[PDB]
Amino acid sequence: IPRLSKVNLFTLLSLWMELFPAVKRTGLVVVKNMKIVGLHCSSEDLHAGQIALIKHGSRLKNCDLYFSRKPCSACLKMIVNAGVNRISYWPADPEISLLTSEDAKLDAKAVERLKSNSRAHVCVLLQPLVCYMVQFVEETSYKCDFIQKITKTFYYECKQERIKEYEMLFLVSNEEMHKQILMTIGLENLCENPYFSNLRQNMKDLILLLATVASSVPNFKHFGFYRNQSLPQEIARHCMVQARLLAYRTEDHKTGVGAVIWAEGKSRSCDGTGAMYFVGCGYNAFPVGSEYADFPHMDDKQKDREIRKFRYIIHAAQNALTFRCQEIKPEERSMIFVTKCPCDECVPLIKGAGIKQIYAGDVDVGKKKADISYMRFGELEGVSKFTWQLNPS
Amino acid sequence: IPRLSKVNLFTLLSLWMELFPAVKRTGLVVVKNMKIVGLHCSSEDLHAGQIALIKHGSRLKNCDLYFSRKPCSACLKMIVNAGVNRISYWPADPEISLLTSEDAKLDAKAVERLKSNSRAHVCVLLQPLVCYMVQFVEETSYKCDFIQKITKTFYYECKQERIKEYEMLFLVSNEEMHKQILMTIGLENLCENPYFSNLRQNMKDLILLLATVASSVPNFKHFGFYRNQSLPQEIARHCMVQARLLAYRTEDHKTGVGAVIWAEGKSRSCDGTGAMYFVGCGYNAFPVGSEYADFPHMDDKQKDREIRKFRYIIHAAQNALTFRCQEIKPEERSMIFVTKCPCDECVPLIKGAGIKQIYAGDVDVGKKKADISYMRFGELEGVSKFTWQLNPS
Amino acid sequence: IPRLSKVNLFTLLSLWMELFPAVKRTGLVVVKNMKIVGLHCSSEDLHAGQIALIKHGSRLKNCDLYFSRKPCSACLKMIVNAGVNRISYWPADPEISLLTSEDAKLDAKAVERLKSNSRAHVCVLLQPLVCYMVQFVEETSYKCDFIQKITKTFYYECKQERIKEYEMLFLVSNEEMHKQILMTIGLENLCENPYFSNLRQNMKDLILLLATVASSVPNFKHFGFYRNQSLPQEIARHCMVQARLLAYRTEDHKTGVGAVIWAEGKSRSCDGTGAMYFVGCGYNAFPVGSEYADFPHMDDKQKDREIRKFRYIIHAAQNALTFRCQEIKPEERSMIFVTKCPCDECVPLIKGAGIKQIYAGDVDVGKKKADISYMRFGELEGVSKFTWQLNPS
Amino acid sequence: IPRLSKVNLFTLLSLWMELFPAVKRTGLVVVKNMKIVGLHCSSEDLHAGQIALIKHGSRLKNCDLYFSRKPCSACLKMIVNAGVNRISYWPADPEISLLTSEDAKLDAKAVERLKSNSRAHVCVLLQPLVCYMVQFVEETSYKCDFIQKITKTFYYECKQERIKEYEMLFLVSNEEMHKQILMTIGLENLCENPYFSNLRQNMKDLILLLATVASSVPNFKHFGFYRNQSLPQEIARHCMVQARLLAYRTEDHKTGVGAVIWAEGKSRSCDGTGAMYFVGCGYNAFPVGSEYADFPHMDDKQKDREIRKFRYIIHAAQNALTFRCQEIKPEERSMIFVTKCPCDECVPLIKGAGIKQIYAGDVDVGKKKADISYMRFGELEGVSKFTWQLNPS
Ligand SMILES: Nc1ccn([C@H]2C[C@H](O)[C@@H](COP(=O)(O)OP(=O)(O)OP(=O)(O)O)O2)c(=O)n1
Ligand SMILES: Nc1ccn([C@H]2C[C@H](O)[C@@H](COP(=O)(O)OP(=O)(O)OP(=O)(O)O)O2)c(=O)n1
Ligand SMILES: Nc1ccn([C@H]2C[C@H](O)[C@@H](COP(=O)(O)OP(=O)(O)OP(=O)(O)O)O2)c(=O)n1
Ligand SMILES: Nc1ccn([C@H]2C[C@H](O)[C@@H](COP(=O)(O)OP(=O)(O)OP(=O)(O)O)O2)c(=O)n1
Ligand SMILES: [Zn+2]
Ligand SMILES: [Zn+2]
Ligand SMILES: [Zn+2]
Ligand SMILES: [Zn+2]
Ligand SMILES: [Zn+2]
Ligand SMILES: [Zn+2]
Ligand SMILES: [Zn+2]
Ligand SMILES: [Zn+2]
Repeated sequence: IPRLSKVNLFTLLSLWMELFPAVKRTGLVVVKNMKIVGLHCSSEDLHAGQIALIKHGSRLKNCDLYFSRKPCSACLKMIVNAGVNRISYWPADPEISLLTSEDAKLDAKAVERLKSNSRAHVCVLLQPLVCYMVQFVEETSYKCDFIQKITKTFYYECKQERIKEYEMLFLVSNEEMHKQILMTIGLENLCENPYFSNLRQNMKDLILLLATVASSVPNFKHFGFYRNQSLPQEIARHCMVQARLLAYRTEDHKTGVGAVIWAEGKSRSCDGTGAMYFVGCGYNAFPVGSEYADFPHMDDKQKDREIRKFRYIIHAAQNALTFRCQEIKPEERSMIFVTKCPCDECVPLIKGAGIKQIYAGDVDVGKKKADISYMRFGELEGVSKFTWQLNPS
Repeated sequence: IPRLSKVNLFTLLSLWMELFPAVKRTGLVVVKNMKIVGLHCSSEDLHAGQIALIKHGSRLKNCDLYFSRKPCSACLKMIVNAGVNRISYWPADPEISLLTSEDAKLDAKAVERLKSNSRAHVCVLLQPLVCYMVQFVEETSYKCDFIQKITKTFYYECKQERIKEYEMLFLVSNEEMHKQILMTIGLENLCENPYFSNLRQNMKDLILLLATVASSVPNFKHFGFYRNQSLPQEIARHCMVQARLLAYRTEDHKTGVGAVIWAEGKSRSCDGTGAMYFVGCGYNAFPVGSEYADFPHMDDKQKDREIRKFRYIIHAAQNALTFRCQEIKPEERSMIFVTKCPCDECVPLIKGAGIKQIYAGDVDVGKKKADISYMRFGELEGVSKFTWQLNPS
Repeated sequence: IPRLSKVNLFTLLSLWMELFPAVKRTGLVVVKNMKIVGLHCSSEDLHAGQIALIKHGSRLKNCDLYFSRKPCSACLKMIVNAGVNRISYWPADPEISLLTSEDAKLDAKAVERLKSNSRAHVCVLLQPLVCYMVQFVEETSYKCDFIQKITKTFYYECKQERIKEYEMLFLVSNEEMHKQILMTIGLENLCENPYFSNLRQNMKDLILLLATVASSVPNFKHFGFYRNQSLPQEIARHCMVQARLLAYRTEDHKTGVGAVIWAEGKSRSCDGTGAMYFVGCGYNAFPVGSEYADFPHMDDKQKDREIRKFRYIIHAAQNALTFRCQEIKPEERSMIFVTKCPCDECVPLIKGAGIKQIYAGDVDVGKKKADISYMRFGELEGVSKFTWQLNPS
Repeated sequence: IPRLSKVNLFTLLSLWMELFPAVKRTGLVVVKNMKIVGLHCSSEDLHAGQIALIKHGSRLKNCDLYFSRKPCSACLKMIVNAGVNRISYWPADPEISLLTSEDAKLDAKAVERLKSNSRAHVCVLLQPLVCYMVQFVEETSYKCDFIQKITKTFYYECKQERIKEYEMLFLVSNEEMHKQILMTIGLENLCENPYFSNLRQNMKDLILLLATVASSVPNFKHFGFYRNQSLPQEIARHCMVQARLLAYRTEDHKTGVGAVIWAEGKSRSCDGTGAMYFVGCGYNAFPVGSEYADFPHMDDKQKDREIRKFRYIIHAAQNALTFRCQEIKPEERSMIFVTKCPCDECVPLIKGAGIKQIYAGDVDVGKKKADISYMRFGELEGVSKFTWQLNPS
């Protein structure tokens, strides 16, 4: 199966964070040592870069920041002063809108000057997807737990709606306006063909993949996460889409599973996500630093259990707990969103970590295979469980 | 005086952690930069490795883990994924008991496959003790504050009882069964003599040392820690034995002192120690990085006070506070267990650190020497003091 | 404009910390990677070094400690055990007073022995000031916001009073007594001229600068910080003087701004500052790692706005929040002291960081320049504001 | 078998380097990353420290230097300027003889002052040997290739001669004289019992071991290395003793083999070894970073060839070539001294490395075991071979 790249994952996550349910809004992904340490969105008061500064301080040192729009000079100077390594940005209309004029152009010039005189590398890191990536994402999106649950109780029309909305929000349809933006933000190297058309096509492909993933957890009928107090359904869908986007980084050759751990702070926060802050993320993969041939990749179809992937595969929730950027606070409401039903090996870890709520798929609940089972999720006590289903009330 | 090795200290501490008062139970010592950063025991729900993962996350990177039993494949894959440097284990029956069959053998095979394809080094690191180590430990154990206090108000009989119990728990008396276990867990290099007999003798010697140290703080008559609410006497004895085992790492040539700082969390935890979590450890030694001849080692017998050890020796409590892996929470109950009465330059440090309770011996209480005194412990206010004594009730 | 050096800033800050409003009292500055991570004062129970040990633990590794007095052997051994890099001290009467005898001399000998056999470098790092530095500091202090506010509603007389008091507290007027102290504390290389006279003159110049800066925020008439509950006026003045001292590290060629963030803990603390602990510090400067010609240094007088400093200069509050050594706890009272009224791009950052109180001089409040404005401080909601002012009561 | 420690090996090698065939003469061992990178001796013009400076330059950074005598102030200042980590010295009469007066005392005072004000750690690092190290060394020395070859064609009498000579050269028999030396060189912590007597006994034990090893390759009955031009027999014996001392660092449990590679430069050199300079050293051991139980330690007595040490043991010559500090220059004469006959997997490596001459023992020449053979040494062409033997003329 095709694998989404780390940088394209971070770009997609930054654009999706710009869509977190609450000068243009900006989503930001803070990555350290190729691990996500922050998911932020611009609020009405502060930009994503300012919020990242407030949240991280000097911990932004040697960090990679992925912005859904090019940050303003005020954000860029603070981010550079904090000591980050790379600032990758989505080359649409920047944070200070160029489609609104002289002040925005002056801000762009100041951003260029800051970039030219800093050790931080400000760049556009989005790369083309493989030829089959979009088709594979669509195939797995129609077949995921949530779409299957709705079907057993529409997807392409919602996907078309998401395509239109996200192409409006993230793309510059007018080629001349996009060329003007790219010239203003110092991307003259991408203003002439075939680089201009290649960049626009790559942006369109990434927007298509994002729309596919977002519609894989659709706002359809009364379907939501139900069955101690549930989150607003929009935020639950957004976090599930985050985990679903992570599921495409899987090293498993058959099934991709993603997991995001979020927590709700007691007090007010400066972030655009409100009291909710990102805690951890993960996908199912073999232990860090493993080559392709290091561990068996076969499923139960292989006769010898010793050469099956199950004893060696790290699950999405296990990776999310392992590489968490925040501690699970017992007094806070903490939620883990998993695209697949947590297995009997992961549920005790979630319970022991103190995670209060699990938002999960429901397809594999009750399955009992030789090396993996799903019996402890149905009978789990002390942790609230929310599954994709029709609203009982 | 003979000095206990760091690796043997960690092995003994993992074996003792397996005995913390509440698939076989497993103790675990997490060490970072040759400093202990975690003491864990398997609970009824989670193994020691899973608990260490939950408690540390990616902070296990480049850490040394010391297991009382060889971890299972599920624990090993998560520990390796976290990036640990070195997993040492006690070569008795592993976590998945081989003395119960096919599932345990398959788990051992998966553990060996994980070891072969990972940068983490899975090994048996226990070393032979010096010829005089056990005799010296026995001599100092009979002469310690607690045994002397009981005598001033039995030790060898309790020593024999602990020897029998710990040889039952930690050793495989049958040589053929031990050979089978070693072959299963991939220790064929130690299955034939003299390496098999050397390994068994080293294990027996370490178990004898552990029984000696555990008997030095015996469950005898109604003796316990008494004089705001005291811990259960079993946990207090266990922590005092931890500090006593640390006391044998001393650089002082005459008296070894050990100290352990523990804290009781307000909320429930996943660990087998309950709400109690390890905060810090220390022993009396010269400042880190000092050579043998760097500082004077003499005592008050030396005429010149300028060439006495007192002004240059770091006390056990000072080292426990310095290299603590956790912050002292003001709202939490925090306990420091010291094998000797805290001195007048340590009591203010304990009080200022916020440690609520001091469990200690009381032989030197009131002693006033030129370079060390014990006057501030008797008159200490704001910190609960628990000494080894008969129950006043 | 002349710039205060980092080592002189830290020496001055340690001397000022010794004067924090409540064996001689000692101030201590803990610096890591040329950033201040701790401001401590000796309490009645514990010395500054012991308090730094309690507060930081192993985080003192590779840290530079700046003491207002030479630490005692008990403090020095624990500090070098913690692994610090440099211990700079003010070469006046040490912590164990030599002007009071045999015990102090023995402590000094033990300190020298600890210094000889440790990798930590114990030294005197104070360096001569720039020739114009004192005159420039006097000129800017007379023209600072607080002195000007008093004038619009004395400074040299208060400066003379501070000169006398601080020369009494920090200098040894008798040359032979100072020579005895220097010989005892192992500074024989500075006991003969011109090095002895040069050291005494450097100390006098630094004391003069400290008196000037402390008089810039005088205890005059009923002037204090007023406008949810304010701090004691002495502590507010002390923190404002800290910020004023930081303002002389500015990279801006016209105006120096300093900011200190402190927090009042809920529970008792071992520090001499009481429940208050240092959170962060900063001054107005260009992004870290910038050369002199990297960014424009001009002001609004320059015609082109693209070559003005404003879009590239990091403000004092921005730097204080960026390089904070502590997290802003929502339940704690947090105060930021800034020598100039916070600008319109700093007030939202202070509000979003959770800082409860802003202490500031408000000369520029209401000013609206092209690239910087002060409109949001006057209308700021949710943050208590205290300005230099006559007491309204 | 007992294992000589790294630091005691380096101390013994520095003492032996002082005896290299040609203010007291000083031998010096330069070690980097626990590997020997230099063997130097004082010449008539330059001291060992000055020669090390000339030879290494800034490569002395973070190096450990082992001196047979405490270096003078001129040597010490240059060595600490070069940035070394540790200077361990043998605590006999220092480089500037204290047994000759005021100038030597002034030099010692300057050395102490340099040590006190430098991050380099000047110390005495010699450790006590295990209680049976000397007996094992004597047993293996009587049974070595050279002594056995002498017997098949005395040892204890030569051993007594070496004991007397080396106790005269390296020890201070007069206890009061040694106390005076130790006080002068700032070792007052080792001037009173039991530390004084312990240090003297440790020095005596190390001298006894050195005499044993040196007599294991004795100057006896015109025996030497014979069979294109051989070295002077004294230098060949000295290098063979170097390799023999390295042979006691072996990880093999039965047979210890050592190897030293030296090269004769074409031009004049400042070293006391003349044109000869140290190239590399090694002993037979398992691959670097291996635990005791990592690899099989068994020999041909074990039935299964897969669990024998031979396929996993790195030979002495292989380690000497691997961790060489100098390149083998084709135009220079190169000599490898190995305490055992080179095996069939070592001779091709020596030939391919360009080593011109092999000085070796010859007891195993012609032996052909299953996993190790000695057939290629007898028929080796293009490399001169010198064996312990009667002089043919
Ligand atoms: N809570 C879980 C459960 C599973 N996984 C990952 C790791 C598992 O190796 C993979 C599932 O692999 P299977 O071969 O069992 O896949 P399916 O469940 O899709 O298989 P099937 O439908 O054939 O039963 O998903 C995960 O990350 N988190
Ligand atoms: N609270 C304490 C007290 C002491 N120590 C350590 C450091 C001291 O140097 C050592 C005790 O050394 P003494 O020479 O004082 O030994 P004793 O306690 O045995 O004294 P005495 O000979 O009077 O019985 O123990 C410690 O770590 N913590
Ligand atoms: N809250 C603030 C406000 C300003 N500054 C810094 C930014 C600039 O480096 C400098 C102010 O520059 P100006 O040119 O505005 O200086 P003045 O205040 O002296 O301006 P004016 O000439 O109008 O009096 O102070 C700061 O650090 N924090
Ligand atoms: N040129 C060589 C030859 C051998 N060795 C080392 C590694 C070998 O593992 C060890 C020899 O191991 P054996 O068991 O073969 O020892 P002996 O040769 O002494 O055995 P025996 O006398 O029983 O034949 O010496 C070495 O370093 N360099
Ligand atoms: Zn911005
Ligand atoms: Zn799972
Ligand atoms: Zn396990
Ligand atoms: Zn003490
Ligand atoms: Zn002190
Ligand atoms: Zn500002
Ligand atoms: Zn010299
Ligand atoms: Zn060989």
